[PDB]
Amino acid sequence: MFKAVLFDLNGVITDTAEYHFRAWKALAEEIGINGVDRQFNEQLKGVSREDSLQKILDLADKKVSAEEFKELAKRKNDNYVKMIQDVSPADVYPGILQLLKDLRSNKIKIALASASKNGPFLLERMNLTGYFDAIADPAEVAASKPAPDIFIAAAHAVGVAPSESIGLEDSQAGIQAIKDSGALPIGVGRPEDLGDDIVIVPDTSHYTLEFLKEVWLQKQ
Ligand code: BEF
Ligand SMILES: [Mg+2]
Ligand SMILES: [Mg+2]
Repeated sequence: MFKAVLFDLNGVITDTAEYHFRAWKALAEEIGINGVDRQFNEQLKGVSREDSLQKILDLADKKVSAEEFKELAKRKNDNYVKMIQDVSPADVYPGILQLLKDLRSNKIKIALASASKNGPFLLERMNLTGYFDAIADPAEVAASKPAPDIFIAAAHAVGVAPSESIGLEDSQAGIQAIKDSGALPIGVGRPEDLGDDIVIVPDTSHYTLEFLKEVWLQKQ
């Protein structure tokens, strides 16, 4: 049986997307750029901070220096960090706490494999830290998703090979990173985004220990 589960954070454990959206919208309002609404924000999901800022500048054909660019990106981040201060246990997605409890009770390792530089903070705010055996630090990997680095790191940190692990992800790049690590992906979302060659569940309430076991046994 699998020995570890490698969890992404955003779209698996909780949603930070609302806060990202609000942070960008506030920045755009401050600098006078129209058009940063919820529909536009879909173009920012899974996009780097710098590429997201550039998309917003492009709305106004706005040109800035490297130092101005850096400062704007910083201000967005400051907005975001302020906005996540009220994250709480109520923000944990359905099924996730029970899964964490059941993994722990069965001595299956639990690791975070998130791109978030606020991962430890967010897990503390949600009261989840006690379930995690390790958090892979995204600042210490050489390459971001879809590179496998973060999943390799997460598995190794809990003393397992990726081949002994399941990865849980909501993004295409995440799924590719799990695949390339050697771990078994189980997506949450739709195959249009994630691919049709992996198991996908419609929402996190389907991530149960019994389901993970079923998936692992079918893989063999
Ligand atoms: F937290 Be993951 F990188 F969406
Ligand atoms: Mg995610
Ligand atoms: Mg690039």
